[PDB]
Amino acid sequence: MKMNVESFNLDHTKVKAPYVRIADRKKGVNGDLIVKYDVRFKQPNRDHMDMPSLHSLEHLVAEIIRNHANYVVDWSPMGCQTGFYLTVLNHDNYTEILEVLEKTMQDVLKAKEVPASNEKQCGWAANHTLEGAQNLARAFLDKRAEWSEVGV
Amino acid sequence: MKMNVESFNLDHTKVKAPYVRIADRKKGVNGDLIVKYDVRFKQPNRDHMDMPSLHSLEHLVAEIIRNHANYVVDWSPMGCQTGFYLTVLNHDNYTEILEVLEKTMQDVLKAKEVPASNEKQCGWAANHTLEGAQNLARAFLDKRAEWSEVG
Ligand code: MET
Ligand code: MET
Ligand SMILES: [Zn+2]
Ligand SMILES: [Zn+2]
Repeated sequence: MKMNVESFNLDHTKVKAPYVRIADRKKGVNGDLIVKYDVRFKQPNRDHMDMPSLHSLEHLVAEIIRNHANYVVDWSPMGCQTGFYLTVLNHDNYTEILEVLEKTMQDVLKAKEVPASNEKQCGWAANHTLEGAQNLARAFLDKRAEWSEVGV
Repeated sequence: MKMNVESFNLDHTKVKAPYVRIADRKKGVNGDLIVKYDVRFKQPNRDHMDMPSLHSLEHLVAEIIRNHANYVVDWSPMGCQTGFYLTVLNHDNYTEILEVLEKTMQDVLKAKEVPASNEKQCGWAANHTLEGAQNLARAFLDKRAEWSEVG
């Protein structure tokens, strides 16, 4: 059957994390294209990101990717804690997305702090960690070569 | 200082959960609209949702809401665990959003299982709870008359 939600149609047991998958392409009535990418850090049901590191990598990448790209719509963590969804508008070169992510992960490692990590600009300012975030980004980076190998 | 990220520009110490807030807008070069809504379940830095309940609510609303619309681009949980982001395409009607969210939450209470809570369709299948999700859905619903008052 075809599920209502795109990711419910992905066989999680066959993908090989880490990877960047074209999860969805929507073209608006006016022709504008919206593309969604499943950037998986951990292997489904085999591992996951602890919330403090996940939460910080969200602030860091959300803020930084937008320095390297003018077409980012959103960067949101998955509830399953194994990855993030990246949404872009009017951009459709898979390779350029990997380079943008690459440049972005590199700047995460050179970070000296986690952006807007206080009670004025965050709903849980306490739950943060730059080290964990950076640990996640380095690990993701170390397998850059495998990014386009989704596995299924 | 204005951050690249729009929610970083929201003064979290002046909002009052629960609430549904028009958080962002973007328009393609061809005219297509994208509106993102900040739907806050918990008071910032004063409370938060536990992951299993949040995870289950992600699944439930994500499937249930698209049974009621056909313009939903995405239903995503926030890293801070206090709310979700609702993204829509070519739909600019705040009132309808509240009603759809009202209908969605009601169906969530009639749900018998968290959909797709298995290892083939979920990245952490064991981390779920239907009841937990239904408890967040009931609370959110009880305070319905407040949804439009963000400040
Ligand atoms: C709280 S970090 C910002 C997350 C949001 N989904 C965005 O990319 O704008
Ligand atoms: C894991 S439920 C799917 C969530 C995703 N943000 C969507 O709206 O499709
Ligand atoms: Zn935050
Ligand atoms: Zn899941």
